[PDB]
Amino acid sequence: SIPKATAKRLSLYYRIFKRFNTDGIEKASSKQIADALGIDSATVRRDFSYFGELGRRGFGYDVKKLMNFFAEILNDHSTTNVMLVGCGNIGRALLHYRFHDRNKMQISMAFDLDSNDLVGKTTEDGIPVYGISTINDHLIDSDIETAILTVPSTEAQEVADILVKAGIKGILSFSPVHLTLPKDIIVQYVDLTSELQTLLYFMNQQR
Amino acid sequence: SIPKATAKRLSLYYRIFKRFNTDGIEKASSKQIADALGIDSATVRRDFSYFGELGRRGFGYDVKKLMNFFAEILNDHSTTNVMLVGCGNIGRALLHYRFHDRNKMQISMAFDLDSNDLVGKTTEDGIPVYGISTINDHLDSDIETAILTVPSTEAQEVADILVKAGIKGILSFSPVHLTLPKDIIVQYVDLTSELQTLLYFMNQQR
Ligand SMILES: NC(=O)c1ccc[n+]([C@@H]2O[C@H](COP(=O)([O-])OP(=O)(O)OC[C@H]3O[C@@H](n4cnc5c(N)ncnc54)[C@H](O)[C@@H]3O)[C@@H](O)[C@H]2O)c1
Ligand SMILES: NC(=O)c1ccc[n+]([C@@H]2O[C@H](COP(=O)([O-])OP(=O)(O)OC[C@H]3O[C@@H](n4cnc5c(N)ncnc54)[C@H](O)[C@@H]3O)[C@@H](O)[C@H]2O)c1
Ligand SMILES: [Cl-]
Ligand SMILES: [Mg+2]
Ligand SMILES: [Mg+2]
Ligand SMILES: [Mg+2]
Ligand SMILES: [Mg+2]
Ligand SMILES: [Mg+2]
Ligand SMILES: [Mg+2]
Ligand SMILES: [Mg+2]
Repeated sequence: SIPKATAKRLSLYYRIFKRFNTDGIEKASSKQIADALGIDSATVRRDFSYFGELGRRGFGYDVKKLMNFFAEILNDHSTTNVMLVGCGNIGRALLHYRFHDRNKMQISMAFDLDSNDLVGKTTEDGIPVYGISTINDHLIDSDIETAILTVPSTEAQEVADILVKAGIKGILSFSPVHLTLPKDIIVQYVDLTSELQTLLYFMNQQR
Repeated sequence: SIPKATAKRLSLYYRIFKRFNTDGIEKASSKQIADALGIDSATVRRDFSYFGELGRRGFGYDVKKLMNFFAEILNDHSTTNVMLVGCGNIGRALLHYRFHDRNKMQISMAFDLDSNDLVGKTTEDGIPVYGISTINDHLDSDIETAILTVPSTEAQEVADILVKAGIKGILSFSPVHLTLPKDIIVQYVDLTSELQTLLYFMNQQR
């Protein structure tokens, strides 16, 4: 029963509640949460109504309890292994990123063109790089159902389609291209132009 | 007044409307927009009630007129020049990104440690790299926005340096909460939280 726009804030509330927990805060008000997130307290309260919590009275939401609620809903106690497709400027950078404090989110497999110089190599942390033509062979017995897509924009749709045929069910795409994929496939876009336009909008509201 | 959570979608609506316009769609429904964005029609309808005559009906939204609305509210007809601070794995990647079709959003200079090999040089697309100690010298400038891609351990210190030099907004990639003055805006790119969102949605499809 959580609305989709509220669900897109789960992971942000999780981050903030872990911080508040680490800071020894027992009860967090809607205004403190809003301020941390850069939204309005009214949106916070409505959102939290879907998490079982009223926010109109009392001293705040129970930090430990909610933190644990977010952890459970985001499946933060189990591991998700993802593949990275396109090991160029941004893809190579992402191989260096620590996605999770407890390694519950990891890149476990990467792909590039069969002829790319990285193909055949393995990272310091044991992520092999394969050719894209081998993807179906590698995904046969695999636990990976999630891909990060960092190919050139001109190639994103074609590679996305390859991924879905291979069994990928969700894609975190960095290309600024709308992907047309089947309805049961989730695509999450990282759009840094849209992030900067947001930022600038808020900067202009402060002036 | 547009609520802050609605304002965080302006840029997303702008992308969608530019696509619909390019595709020759004259009128869009709340459901078509919601499906594009991956949210609920009801959220779209409420948001658009804050966009004036153009969104009051809750249906048949005029694509060209709303695209123009979003371009105006986002100041998409003028140029924003930004600086990048930290030319490492992700910083160097970003210097290769084309942020805007019409170059209205651009990285115009970058910074690293004074001792970094890239300092004194120019990137592929001819962006100059300077040492962080010289930031206040470089900032007579039109730049009031930074992208922050230093190590996580250095993010707060470098953020403080930016704010002292005159930066008013920071797009941060470090998974570190920054404590800065109220009048400084920080937008956090948090790839962990993006992937958690994606997996939540994937689990809802099963
Ligand atoms: N550069 C950035 O930091 C940044 C930021 C945001 C978005 N983006 C977007 O991310 C995408 C990639 O950008 P980039 O600058 O890293 O591109 P890039 O050109 O450096 O790298 C793309 C990689 O994908 C590989 N590739 C090409 N076809 C492939 C295929 N069929 N299968 C597997 N791999 C294939 C290439 O060999 C290359 O290694 C682009 O759409 C870009 O717009 C980049
Ligand atoms: N690797 C990724 O793709 C990725 C993705 C998401 C988030 N992040 C985050 O982005 C940040 C940077 O990651 P990275 O792997 O690119 O780090 P990195 O160590 O490769 O790069 C950091 C750069 O910052 C420079 N630097 C250090 N102190 C500085 C200072 N005082 N002033 C100016 N420059 C300074 C360094 O010389 C170096 O070039 C980290 O917080 C990381 O968690 C990285
Ligand atoms: Cl949203
Ligand atoms: Mg909302
Ligand atoms: Mg997780
Ligand atoms: Mg090849
Ligand atoms: Mg979505
Ligand atoms: Mg590009
Ligand atoms: Mg653009
Ligand atoms: Mg189910």
